[PDB]
Amino acid sequence: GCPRPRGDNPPLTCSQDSDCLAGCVCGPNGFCG
Repeated sequence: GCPRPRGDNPPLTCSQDSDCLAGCVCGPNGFCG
C-alpha cells in the first residue's frame, strides 16, 4: 500500500493507476488507495 498513510489527511484523487506512488492503486470513487 502507500507509504504509512493516516486518517489525519484527506484522500488524494486519481483517474489512473499511474497518478499515484508505487504501492498505491486507483479506485472506483476516483480516490487513490
